[PDB]
Amino acid sequence: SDTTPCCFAYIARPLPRAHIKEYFYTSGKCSNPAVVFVTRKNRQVCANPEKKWVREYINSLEM
Amino acid sequence: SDTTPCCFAYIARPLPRAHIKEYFYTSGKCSNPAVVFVTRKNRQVCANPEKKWVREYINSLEMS
Amino acid sequence: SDTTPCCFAYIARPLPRAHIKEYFYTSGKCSNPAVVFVTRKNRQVCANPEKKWVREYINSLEMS
Amino acid sequence: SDTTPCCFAYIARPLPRAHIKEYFYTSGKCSNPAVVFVTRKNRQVCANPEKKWVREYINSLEMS
Amino acid sequence: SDTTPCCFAYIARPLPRAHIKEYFYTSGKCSNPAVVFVTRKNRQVCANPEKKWVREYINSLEMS
Amino acid sequence: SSDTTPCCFAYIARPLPRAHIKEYFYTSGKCSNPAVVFVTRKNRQVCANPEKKWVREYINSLEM
Repeated sequence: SDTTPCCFAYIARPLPRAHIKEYFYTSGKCSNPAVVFVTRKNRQVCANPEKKWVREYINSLEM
Repeated sequence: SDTTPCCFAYIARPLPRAHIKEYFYTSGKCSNPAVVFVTRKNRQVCANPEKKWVREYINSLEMS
Repeated sequence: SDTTPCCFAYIARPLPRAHIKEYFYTSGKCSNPAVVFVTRKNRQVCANPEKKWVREYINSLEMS
Repeated sequence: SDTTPCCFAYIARPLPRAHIKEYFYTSGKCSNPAVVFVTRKNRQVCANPEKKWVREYINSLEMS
Repeated sequence: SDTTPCCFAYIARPLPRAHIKEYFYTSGKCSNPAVVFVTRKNRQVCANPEKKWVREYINSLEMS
Repeated sequence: SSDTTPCCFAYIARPLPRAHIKEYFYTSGKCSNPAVVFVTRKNRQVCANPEKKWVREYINSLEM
């Protein structure tokens, strides 16, 4: 019964890697697939899970 | 935040009126139309725009 | 402020007329032409100018 | 729903660092990618992500 | 005042003629030519001096 | 500012009485010339040179 966050557009220019703290996937019932990066000071940017630079960010955050 | 709050399910019963603090309509690009009530403890509850009890909650919110 | 407000979608069902306080057209630099209604507590809603009820609202929230 | 703030140009001369309080990126729907700085007394300035001085300003605040 | 009002974009869809009451030209030192229509409740719209419907409006406004 | 953007083409010659200065803002980025605009207690907009010293400490005092 609660609201769920969705993304409807992606940023083009890659975010500074050193600024990123966390990440998570948007819900599956959302109209569009998306990854949300969270910077050290609570900035949230909708990224595209299909592009390459987005994946290697995710791999870096967990290895 | 780039993210936009959306709804996929409406609240079953009514909500205590003394608890509601603010309201707003859902996004246009959201798949389903929705009313979101905000409360004293900063939570967001989805409600059906068609049902009666949601309407006068917005209405009496709107006048005094 | 340097930023300018734009709309990328529209509300589906009409809004209670008595709640409407003001209206304005969005800037021409925006991709999608839109009307923005403002309720008595500054809740803003994106509407579609080609629709009918949107126009009739604009005609009457303007005259007298 | 709500209007989304966009930028269509950028300030040429850098802002005083001591005056800036917050930053954020504009939404992806916008035609022009932009940084938005916010001062201590709530002014908003559209900055250019590609040009250098804008980047250290973001780097300095985020890493502090 | 010392500032000078300017326009950097035009609206596409023509305004309802009955809503207009006044008009004026932007200054020549501005980058772009522009007329500004003023509605009954002080809404301002930038228009394009080269398009037909703009001149027909100005004509009807002058045959008062 | 949804419809026209205020721009400057000339700067004021002698400094402004500080006790008359209420608020400031920078001009838009598509304006041909960069400028600082002071707003006074009687709601008049005054253009000032962003390079000249007295204009800067006025802003700095305003923002501290």
